[PDB]
Amino acid sequence: SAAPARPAHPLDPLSTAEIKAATNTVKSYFAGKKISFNTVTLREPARKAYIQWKEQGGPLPPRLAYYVILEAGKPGVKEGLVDLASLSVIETRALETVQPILTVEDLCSTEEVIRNDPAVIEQCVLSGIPANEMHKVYCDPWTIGYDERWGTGKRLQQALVYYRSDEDDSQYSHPLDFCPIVDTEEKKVIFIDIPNRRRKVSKHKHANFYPKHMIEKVGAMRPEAPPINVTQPEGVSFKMTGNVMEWSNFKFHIGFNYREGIVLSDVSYNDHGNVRPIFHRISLSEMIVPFGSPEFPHQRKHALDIGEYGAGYMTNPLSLGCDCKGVIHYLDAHFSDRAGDPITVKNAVCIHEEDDGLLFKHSDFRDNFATSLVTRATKLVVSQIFTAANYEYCLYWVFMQDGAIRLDIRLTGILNTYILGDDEEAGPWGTRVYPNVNAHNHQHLFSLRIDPRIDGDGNSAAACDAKSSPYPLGSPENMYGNAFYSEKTTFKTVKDSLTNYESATGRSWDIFNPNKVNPYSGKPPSYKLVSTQCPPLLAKEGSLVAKRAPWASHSVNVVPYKDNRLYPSGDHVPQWSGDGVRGMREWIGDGSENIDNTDILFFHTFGITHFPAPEDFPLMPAEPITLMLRPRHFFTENPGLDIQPSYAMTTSEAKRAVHKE
Amino acid sequence: SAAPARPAHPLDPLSTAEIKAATNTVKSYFAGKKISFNTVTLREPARKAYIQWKEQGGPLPPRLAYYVILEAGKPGVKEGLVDLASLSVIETRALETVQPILTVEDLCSTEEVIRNDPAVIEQCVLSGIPANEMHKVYCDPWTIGYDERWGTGKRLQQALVYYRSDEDDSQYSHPLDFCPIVDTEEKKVIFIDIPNRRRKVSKHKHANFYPKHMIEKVGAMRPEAPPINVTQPEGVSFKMTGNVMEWSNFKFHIGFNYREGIVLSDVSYNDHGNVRPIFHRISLSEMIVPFGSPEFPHQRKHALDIGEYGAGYMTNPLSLGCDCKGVIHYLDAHFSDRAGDPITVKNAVCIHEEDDGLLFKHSDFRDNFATSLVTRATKLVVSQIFTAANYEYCLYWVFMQDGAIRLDIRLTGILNTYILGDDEEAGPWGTRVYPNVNAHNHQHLFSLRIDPRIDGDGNSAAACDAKSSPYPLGSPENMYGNAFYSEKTTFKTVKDSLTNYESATGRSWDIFNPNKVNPYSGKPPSYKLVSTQCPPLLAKEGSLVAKRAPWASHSVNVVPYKDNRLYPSGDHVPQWSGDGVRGMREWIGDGSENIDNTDILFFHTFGITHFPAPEDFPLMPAEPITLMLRPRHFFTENPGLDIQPSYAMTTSEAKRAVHKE
Ligand SMILES: [Cu+2]
Ligand SMILES: [Cu+2]
Repeated sequence: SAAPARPAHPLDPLSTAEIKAATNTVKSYFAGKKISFNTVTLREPARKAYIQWKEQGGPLPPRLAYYVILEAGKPGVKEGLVDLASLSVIETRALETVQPILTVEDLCSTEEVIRNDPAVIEQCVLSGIPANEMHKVYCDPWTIGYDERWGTGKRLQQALVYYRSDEDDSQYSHPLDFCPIVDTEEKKVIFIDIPNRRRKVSKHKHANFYPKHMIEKVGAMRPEAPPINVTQPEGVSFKMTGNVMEWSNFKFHIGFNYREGIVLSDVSYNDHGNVRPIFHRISLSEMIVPFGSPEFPHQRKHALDIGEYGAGYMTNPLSLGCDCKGVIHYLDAHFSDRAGDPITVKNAVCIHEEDDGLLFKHSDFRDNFATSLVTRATKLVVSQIFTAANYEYCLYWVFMQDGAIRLDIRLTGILNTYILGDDEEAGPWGTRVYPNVNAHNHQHLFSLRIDPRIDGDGNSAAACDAKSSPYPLGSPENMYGNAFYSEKTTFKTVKDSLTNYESATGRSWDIFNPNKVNPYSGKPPSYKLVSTQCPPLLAKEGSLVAKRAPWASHSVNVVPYKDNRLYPSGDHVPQWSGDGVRGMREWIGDGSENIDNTDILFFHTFGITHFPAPEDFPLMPAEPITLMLRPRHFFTENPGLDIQPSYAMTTSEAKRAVHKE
Repeated sequence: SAAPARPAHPLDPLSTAEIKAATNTVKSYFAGKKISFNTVTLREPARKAYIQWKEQGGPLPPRLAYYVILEAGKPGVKEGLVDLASLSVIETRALETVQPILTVEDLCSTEEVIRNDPAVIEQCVLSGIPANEMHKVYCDPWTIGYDERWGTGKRLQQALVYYRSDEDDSQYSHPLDFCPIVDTEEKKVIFIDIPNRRRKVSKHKHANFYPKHMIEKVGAMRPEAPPINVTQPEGVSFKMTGNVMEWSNFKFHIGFNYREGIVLSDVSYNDHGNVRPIFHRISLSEMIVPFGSPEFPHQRKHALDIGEYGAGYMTNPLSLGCDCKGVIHYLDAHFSDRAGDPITVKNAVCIHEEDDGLLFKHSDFRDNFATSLVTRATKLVVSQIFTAANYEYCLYWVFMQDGAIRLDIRLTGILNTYILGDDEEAGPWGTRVYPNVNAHNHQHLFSLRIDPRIDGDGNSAAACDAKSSPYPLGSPENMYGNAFYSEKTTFKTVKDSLTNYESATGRSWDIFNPNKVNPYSGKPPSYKLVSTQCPPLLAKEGSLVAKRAPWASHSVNVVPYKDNRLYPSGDHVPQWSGDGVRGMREWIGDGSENIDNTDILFFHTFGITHFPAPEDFPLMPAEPITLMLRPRHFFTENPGLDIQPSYAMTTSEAKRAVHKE
């Protein structure tokens, strides 16, 4: 058989060979049809099949490839599965009223089409840009998001237009006032949204940020600062076997796909010989960046980056020394292009360990701290950085030596901007960050998808709220009124889980195994979600934003596990009106399904609300976002105590050294 | 004159010479009186005097020393001021119904007194410890906090008793059931709180954490991990002139005192030649760690560490390479002992710079990210670590290159523990973290004191709440219901400022200068407090905890500036019942005073609520806490753009290098 070679691990992404094998198979199946490839990626094995293979000597799951194609002259898409071993299409269906994720190829041609469009050219002339300077006009190709004038009838993009006085300028200080709508398949402008109040191109200098620009703007650059060198002469402590990582007792598979980007699977912790499962899969499953200006056509700015462009497709090849400093281990990403040929993104993921301050410390005041023990912490970082036109999303999955797992995100890049008239007030929907530049308010929301396996199978979730004792001050039960406890509300049905972060109770959430008990505390083993950057969805109920991102309405959504329940806003996000039972809305159903002690899926909504300020322009300083999953009642004691201390002196040793007591 | 030499800077802490000069002066003034020194510290110059001296060629402020002494046979204390230049007491008063901060000397003798007390010995015997093994009994000397049976009539301490089978053990796995009350001045036990239900000493092995213990507990220690070396071959970029720091345009004075520990003053940022003030003073002014068990005598566990022991007095001498890694610059601390002689704590503060990931980045998708600019961030850290008996508080004041200032705190050390009977349930007020060990619930709350001078004098504060537009979905004003803005509520009077963090609006607070305007945004320059770890005070209104820490009831308290308005729970905290108009309660008054565009003081309450778990025992992994002050509308653009990029390639350069276009 010409079947491609099987991977080392069932969860390994498709190899370039498998991708090509998949596309050859699809092409043969659709022989005579003019088709193009939109997506060719690994169809992960069923959860049960994988676990049986992994721990019960079960059979090796079939190596499958999921594909999405377009056929010239045919509406929507066609999707299906290819069994790589037998090189055959085993599943396929047409979806004529849906539009797929926009690939780099899908987006690359838009700029040239608007530049050569007569209606667009006329608009540029009207805006103060001569027809013979169209090479100075640029545009960020966006999914149209959703426009009720066309639905999914045509595959559309909207173009946010900008102007560069010089090719090296940062165009964002000079947005134009109109918005062209482009037919992706036909590669032509079908309409242009033009404001009632016209604003011609800004005549100010561009707000630039490269050194040559800064030298002109301010005196010059600051002197090169003294270097801070990081070296690991004896190598690193982590061990990579293919995509399998081993570090500080943690063991997991590092996967990656066009959409979610990094995908961490089969996460376990070796508790002194007892290898205990934690999570079967964890990743970012969707996002939405809803803008806050009510004015047309700005309601169309609420990109669901992961589902509409792909955190994988948009990922940057990481530059050693700059993006990832120190001794780095890189991983590449493989996708398919429109023709069905494998494409590779080098250094899409970087892995390394860093010093992370103190892990723990304690000194005895009795001998003036002579008795002391200090142990420094080391963290393991698995990261990627993707670019969504103007913004940059830096993602860092962090593993720590106390057994905690953290997701750190840094937002940078450039503010989305729209033109502002000389006599126009930007507030309250935006900020004038530069003359004639309006940076609209917006939120950055993410959907963390957790498939738990806390110390094994059979899990539950709960909200934990800190509360004062119900007994009043002066009562026998709370004489001095200081009593307080943690109220744990275990979610029984899906409906019970739809909860938001609450500052009034310093709310946290537990993902636990009700089938086990901690021998000391008597509480079930668990990982606690500690997350406070949980903005409420500001768009109203029934709004386009709320309908297309049903998951964003609550900080936490817990539903029964089902295979292929990955994307909360549906499988094909672009141009979906938000009407219909799909994604999270489908999984929630009538909210009556059991989620207590069974296989569950935990979707957490977190992020920030951004009100632009001049400090964010013309290039924005990194803004941090973070959440953490901590083991609570999982271990019987601090799991990092067997790590060699950086310094340690006992009381007896102190007496000896001290002098002679 | 024998007056001690003046310091280089008016805000420099008292030198050992000044301390001795101060105590000699006080002793002479109280000639014939048997006095002891409790506190001898710098009395900082009036805010106005300092600023006039600093920017208006005003006279050098008088060098003053504040002292607190006890007189044998006299109730309370005596406090006053010494004018160092003239070596004379210029101010003095007796406070007979107050008790002062407990010094290391005040606390060091308690353990020996209980060991030799007959009533205590009897209790140990009754608890299962032979009278001839009292050398195995230990106790953490605590302020009694407040006990209505004695008020401030006697200076008291309460002793949390523990047992060590071996001097090298960590005693916390073996607490005893009773609590001795000791007269600090008389050095004798005056009472012992004994529970109705007796619990004899635990017979389990001690829960230890040193390597030798771990080798016995688990197989052995983990192998020494490969080193991660940090070097700065060409030195550091920051410059210290005495206590004056200069780094990345920031300039400030690093002070330190027995109580607040680190005190950062006169903070400014050099905005390309324009030196702009930010804060006149910032520090931690008080804390409270209220425990949540209602059972007697646990209501007495709500230590206000800063005001009752002193973050300075408790600070650890930092060990190079372990506590502070890299090229470090240290500062020492100087206090007075009971006799009036200067005492020194070496390396009380460490200063250094660290790599802090990416400062900002952006790449153009047009040439597959060939056009890119990446600049790494460096942060300046000013830190200290103090020990409060069982806990360790690691404090890190962080300055960043985007102009933001952050306060990072890591809590470590050991859990406060009380005995648990074999048949005793710890919940809901605590957790059984080890056999017979009950770790009670508690909160860790801090009072950040900010004396702002945002871009000059005349400041205001406000709450910022993210809100959806009031207009409904489908209205002409909010057609698609996505509109949202930031509602700014400027505090007019003190009463308006008493606010809490609100997750429902992702609340932040602004400290701004209403006298100035950002030329681009049209908003006043400001520093925004972004802080989400703001627990509500769980102790009830009218409770001992709420009364002694009036500031902890709100996340934010803003009052008019007045000289010497430093400590929110009063100047002499130990044993105050919480009744009376002092500290924050006095500053708030009837809440009608103006705080809009004037000299204000901003007190922020933040921290965490701790529900112990076995992972925290026997030694707890560092738990993080953080808050940030960001410039918003302060600058007209990202202030870090003139920093040499780690990597930078323009579109034109990319074309040249790319190949040849
Ligand atoms: Cu943003
Ligand atoms: Cu704690």
